[PDB]
Amino acid sequence: PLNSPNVYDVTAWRIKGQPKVTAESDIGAVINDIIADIKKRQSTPETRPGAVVIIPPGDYDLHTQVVVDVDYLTIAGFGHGFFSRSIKDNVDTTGWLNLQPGGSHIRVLTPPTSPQAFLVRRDGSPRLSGIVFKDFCLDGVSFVPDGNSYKNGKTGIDVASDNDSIHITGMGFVYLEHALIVRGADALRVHDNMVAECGNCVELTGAGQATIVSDNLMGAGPEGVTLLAENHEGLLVTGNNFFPRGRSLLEFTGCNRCSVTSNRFQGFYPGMMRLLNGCKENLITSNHFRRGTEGFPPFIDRTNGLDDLYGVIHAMGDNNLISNNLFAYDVPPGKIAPAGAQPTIMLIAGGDGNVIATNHVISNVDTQHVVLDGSATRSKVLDSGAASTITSYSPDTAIRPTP
Amino acid sequence: PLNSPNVYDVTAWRIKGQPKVTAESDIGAVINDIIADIKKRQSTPETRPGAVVIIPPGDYDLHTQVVVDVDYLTIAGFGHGFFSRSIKDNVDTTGWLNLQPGGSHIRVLTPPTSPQAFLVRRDGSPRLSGIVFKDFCLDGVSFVPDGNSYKNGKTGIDVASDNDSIHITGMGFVYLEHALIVRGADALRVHDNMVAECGNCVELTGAGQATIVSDNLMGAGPEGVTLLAENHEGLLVTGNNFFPRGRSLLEFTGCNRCSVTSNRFQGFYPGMMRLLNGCKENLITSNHFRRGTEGFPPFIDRTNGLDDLYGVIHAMGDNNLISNNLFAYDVPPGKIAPAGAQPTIMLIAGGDGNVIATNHVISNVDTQHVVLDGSATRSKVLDSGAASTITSYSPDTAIRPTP
Amino acid sequence: PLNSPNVYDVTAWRIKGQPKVTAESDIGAVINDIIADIKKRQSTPETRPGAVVIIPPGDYDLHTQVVVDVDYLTIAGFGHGFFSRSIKDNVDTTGWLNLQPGGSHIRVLTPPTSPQAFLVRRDGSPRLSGIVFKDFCLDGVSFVPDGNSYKNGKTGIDVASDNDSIHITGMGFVYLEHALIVRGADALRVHDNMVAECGNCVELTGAGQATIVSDNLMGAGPEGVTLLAENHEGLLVTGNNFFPRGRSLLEFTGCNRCSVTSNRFQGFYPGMMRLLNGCKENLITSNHFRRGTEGFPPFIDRTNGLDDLYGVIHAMGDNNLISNNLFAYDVPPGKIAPAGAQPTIMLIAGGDGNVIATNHVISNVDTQHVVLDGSATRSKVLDSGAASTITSYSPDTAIRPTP
Ligand SMILES: OC[C@H]1O[C@@](CO)(OC[C@@]2(O[C@H]3O[C@H](CO)[C@@H](O)[C@H](O)[C@H]3O)O[C@H](CO)[C@@H](O)[C@@H]2O)[C@@H](O)[C@@H]1O
Ligand SMILES: OC[C@H]1O[C@@](CO)(OC[C@@]2(O[C@H]3O[C@H](CO)[C@@H](O)[C@H](O)[C@H]3O)O[C@H](CO)[C@@H](O)[C@@H]2O)[C@@H](O)[C@@H]1O
Ligand SMILES: OC[C@H]1O[C@@](CO)(OC[C@@]2(O[C@H]3O[C@H](CO)[C@@H](O)[C@H](O)[C@H]3O)O[C@H](CO)[C@@H](O)[C@@H]2O)[C@@H](O)[C@@H]1O
Ligand SMILES: OC[C@H]1O[C@@](CO)(OC[C@@]2(O[C@H]3O[C@H](CO)[C@@H](O)[C@H](O)[C@H]3O)O[C@H](CO)[C@@H](O)[C@@H]2O)[C@@H](O)[C@@H]1O
Ligand SMILES: OC[C@H]1O[C@@](CO)(OC[C@@]2(O[C@H]3O[C@H](CO)[C@@H](O)[C@H](O)[C@H]3O)O[C@H](CO)[C@@H](O)[C@@H]2O)[C@@H](O)[C@@H]1O
Ligand SMILES: OC[C@H]1O[C@@](CO)(OC[C@@]2(O[C@H]3O[C@H](CO)[C@@H](O)[C@H](O)[C@H]3O)O[C@H](CO)[C@@H](O)[C@@H]2O)[C@@H](O)[C@@H]1O
Repeated sequence: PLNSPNVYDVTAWRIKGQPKVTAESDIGAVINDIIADIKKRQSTPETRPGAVVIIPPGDYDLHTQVVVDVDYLTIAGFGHGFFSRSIKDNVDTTGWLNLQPGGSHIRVLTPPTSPQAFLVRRDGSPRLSGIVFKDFCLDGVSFVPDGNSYKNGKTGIDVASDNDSIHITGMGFVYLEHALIVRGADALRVHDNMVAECGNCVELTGAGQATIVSDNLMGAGPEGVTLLAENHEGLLVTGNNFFPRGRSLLEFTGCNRCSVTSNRFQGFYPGMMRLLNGCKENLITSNHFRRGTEGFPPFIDRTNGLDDLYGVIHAMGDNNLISNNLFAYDVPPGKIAPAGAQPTIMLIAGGDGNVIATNHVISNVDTQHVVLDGSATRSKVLDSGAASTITSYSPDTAIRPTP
Repeated sequence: PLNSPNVYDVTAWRIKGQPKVTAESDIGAVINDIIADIKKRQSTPETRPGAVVIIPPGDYDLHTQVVVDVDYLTIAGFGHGFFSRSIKDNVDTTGWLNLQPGGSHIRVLTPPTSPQAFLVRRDGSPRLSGIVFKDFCLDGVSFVPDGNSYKNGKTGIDVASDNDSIHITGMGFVYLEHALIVRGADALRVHDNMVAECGNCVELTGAGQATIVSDNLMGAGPEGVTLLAENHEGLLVTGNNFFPRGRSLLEFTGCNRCSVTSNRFQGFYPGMMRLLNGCKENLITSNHFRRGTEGFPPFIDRTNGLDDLYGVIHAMGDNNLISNNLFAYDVPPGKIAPAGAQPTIMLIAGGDGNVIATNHVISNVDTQHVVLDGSATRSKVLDSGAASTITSYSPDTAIRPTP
Repeated sequence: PLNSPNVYDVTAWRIKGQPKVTAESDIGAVINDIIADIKKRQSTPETRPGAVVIIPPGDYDLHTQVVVDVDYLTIAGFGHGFFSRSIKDNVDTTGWLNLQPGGSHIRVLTPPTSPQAFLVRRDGSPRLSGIVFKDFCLDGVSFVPDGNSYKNGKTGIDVASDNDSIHITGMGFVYLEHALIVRGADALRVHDNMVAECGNCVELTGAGQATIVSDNLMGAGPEGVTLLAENHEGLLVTGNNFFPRGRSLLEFTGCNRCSVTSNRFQGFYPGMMRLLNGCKENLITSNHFRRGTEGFPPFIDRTNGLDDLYGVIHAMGDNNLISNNLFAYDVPPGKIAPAGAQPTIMLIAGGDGNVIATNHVISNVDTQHVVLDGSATRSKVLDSGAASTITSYSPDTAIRPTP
């Protein structure tokens, strides 16, 4: 294609010993064979610059899990190819000119025992560095037992060992139980992706440092997470548009000195944002929160099992700044739980020195803008509602009502 | 070029029976012929993954409107090719080594009766999905009758039917009366583009959901819009650098539960930001606003027809949070209208529950930081100026002066 | 490769008369010859659309400085190839599967007479427009005399003449004394790059207009800047993750009406943010600041030579809004200078009308959240700590303590 052996076209690559295998029949086998070719040529610790695998637009079945265990591998298509399988699956498609995702289109047809389309993992040192996934579509094809389960055991990309400077951009993920998982992420960027109609969208697991999640469109399923981070330090979440219907839109557990800023959140259940298990010294600011109710008939009775006293934001930990957010709550009174309760917008479940400053709430019913658990200490609530919209069971919260 | 029939090089493609029609002579006609080839091969609703059209760097005339009516079409160049035709048209260009835009350079030379270079439109179902425009230049060549009119009747890209997951990134738009129009946008991303010296930059018309406009440079013309949204919900506008000389920099009509955060706004006219016709429950926070006067001599006398009492922000609607913004106003008294007027920074023209909080205003003359119309109800003004800079004609406004 | 003479593959280009020079032996010489070919063919101000130079993944030595003096030149690889040379240089690498950066890997071996790998410079007119650097690695190979100096007199990209609409995206910079320099930057976008283990990361010098620095991962050296801007107007710095160990993370000199919003800052020294020499009317908001101490043994005793009274933010200028930020200070008392001092979080070193509002500080020791110099005039401090945490040496500071 170019005059470098480090540039591969999946539609031009022949597997020696399996001449009839195509990118169309099993792109997984083609890419595994390409990776082996790279390893045979790049044979010393000073001769491993990596390579690019090009996926032209087309429909490709992946039956064999790809194991990515080389630094500086780029897998690149020409299009994210997103299509709403959810709407397709639940309406009359008579006369429809298209019935499936496209672009650089990988249909994920992995076996139950190696279900991740791409497994990014290396035993040995150093950390896998500078791997790039961009501009292609990962499509789980169907949910089981029906299209509305958000279950199929499939993952798009699973990074399973400690990693540095991975870049995921311009991707499409659809109808995967898990779109993207990154364990032990350092200096990761999940940037300008379409991640929707997946059980779970982006799971940043184990721990991490110096990560950016920015400019993504994300929508998960009622039993799954949209964005999850575990034990992240210095995670920055900005410019994302999170829409239904994950159990949560942003879920942090043991995350400290992180920032969630300049995002839009739309959710159909309580607990759209969760700072769990002691999240300390985080900035939660300049975000738009919309709590509404399900309007797509196939999901109207679905629930994440939480009631309206849980909070739009549910925070457990110390010294978070929750400031300059707008909350627009509109849930029919017959769909609030428990019956006749005032919904809670921000729940401080516990922790020391949390500050809630300059937040505007609109609700269709009487709501507590802020409830602070009795266990909360040295809390500040500034200009986040009149006295009658703030409930402190904690005896030492300083409250300045909105004048 | 690659071993896929879904990869087209506009410079390699020949129209059978029309050998003199090339990318150079009419790239419009070439791309229409490419799209006819896609439809010929991709002939069922399960065999339409789409294609990529590659535009090498070069100068290409477009005489024939391109009709994009296939999902997952990527039109991709190698460069946005932006050049200030405005400065070129108004100074001595003796010894200049370049006089026009470049990169993947499409010169829009459309007839008055099909004036849009790209018309993205499908009568039928489903919605056009996953179309990508990236890394090329759309150049309308000249404004008439001279370069300073911002008039030529040309559009760069017009999405005229309901769409899902379209991606516009790394583009250059110059000297078009309309750069980009997207009607009925769902999950649209307008990201990291150069949209400047156009009459209008980005018009998101009719309605839309779950859209992101991020990381763009935009400058329009005195009769046109920079960013317009009509009846959008959950529009996120973040990380953009809006400069002159649009009639406005951000104009919403009937937009609800949208967010404008972490942007730079510089304008030379009143009404830089307009929330019009009942915009409700929007977040306007962490933005920098600069109101100056025209410095470029050719435009010194140009105006958008509004006076300095219209507002830097003009808001008509309910329950908006306008907080944590800086306004730098510097207009010579000789250029203020009406003469001797105290300029208004934020005008609440009407509506219920609007909150103005923690805003810093610098002005070269005495200004009212906030003016609230007599019709405004349950308004809050906090820490947005001394008492002498806040004017409420509404009797129920709660005002805390800056200490 | 494509049917355009404006598309160049560095691995396929032969220098006439120098048949032994490959992209591997001296990519600098190959790219200079490509640029000579462009100038041969593109010889009038209406025939200069530019070109793309494609760098396949691989290891390339650059001995010869590239002079970029054409508009709309795109230099594009397929990967940023980042690798921590710093960790490699300071631990036992026995059994390591990789020992250097990769992707589209340019090893910068420039002589001291021409030390910048890419010099972007045109004497003549007009300003260089629309140049794109993307998706390749600039690697200075080693620091002098050892890995921990952050000195080698090498620069990755130096834009030395006035420029418009330059785009730097998806790059990797490692082990350069200066990664990226852009002088007289107009409508520049430094977007989604890895700029790390460089003495200095991004230097925006001389002056500039309408620039965006967004979505970058940056970490510099203790004698150098991470982001520097000189005399910038309307610079937007958003969505960046700045980590150690620059002397500073953000350093402005004479920058006015700029916005630093929605970033993450981690530093190991005082003066993480410096608004020097009359920075006025700047928005510093919705940022997370973490002041810690060095944990990486080779640097434990390295300092930027500043004491803890310098400030996490050091501000010399008028009418800045420093608002809605979180500061997490944790420095062992034995590492605070001078001994027994209260660290300063925000120092107003001088200037008129600065506003400090809605900032949350956590420290391990007694700290002054805000100190205002004797020279500070008409300062305002709101809800940024108790009265005992605010020091005004100035007699005219209006102070509202956190309730
Ligand atoms: O994860 C970020 C980054 O840290 C490195 C070391 O610099 O890895 C540390 C590691 O562990 C941490 O997390 C585990 C589980 O919470 C905890 O037990 C340990 O004390 C922490 O240091 O992070 C991953 C993810 O859990 C682990 O595999 C690893 O031990 C680096 O390798 C990594 O990129
Ligand atoms: O709600 C988001 C969630 O639902 C999915 C379908 O399973 O998408 C629906 C959608 O929005 C609409 O919801 C209904 C269904 O058509 C409609 O009446 C309403 O007007 C829409 O807002 O979500 C996006 C916008 O957020 C639309 O493109 C789409 O119609 C699923 O994709 C998503 O995760
Ligand atoms: O206001 C931006 C608007 O003007 C255009 C030209 O039509 O930009 C011109 C530009 O520079 C010129 O004008 C400035 C003063 O406004 C003057 O200092 C300079 O000498 C002129 O060349 O204006 C900004 C402001 O400095 C510059 O970025 C730009 O070069 C147009 O592109 C834009 O929409
Ligand atoms: O840099 C922004 C933009 O401005 C232009 C003119 O529109 O260049 C002006 C220029 O000078 C300015 O900065 C110098 C030094 O601070 C100052 O003396 C002068 O008064 C300013 O106008 O900016 C560069 C960088 O310093 C100079 O080379 C140039 O004279 C435009 O060319 C440039 O893109
Ligand atoms: O502090 C950032 C600075 O240090 C460099 C190496 O010179 O990177 C280190 C690194 O992180 C850590 O510091 C220690 C040593 O590894 C570790 O204990 C701690 O957990 C990390 O913070 O920086 C990034 C993230 O900040 C990690 O991937 C990396 O290990 C250098 O790259 C950087 O400029
Ligand atoms: O600029 C801060 C930097 O300067 C040092 C001295 O090297 O601190 C001096 C200090 O105080 C003096 O500053 C002002 C006069 O401008 C006045 O408040 C005081 O009386 C002076 O003696 O500067 C700040 C106030 O601006 C004080 O906290 C500090 O003591 C150095 O320690 C510091 O890093």
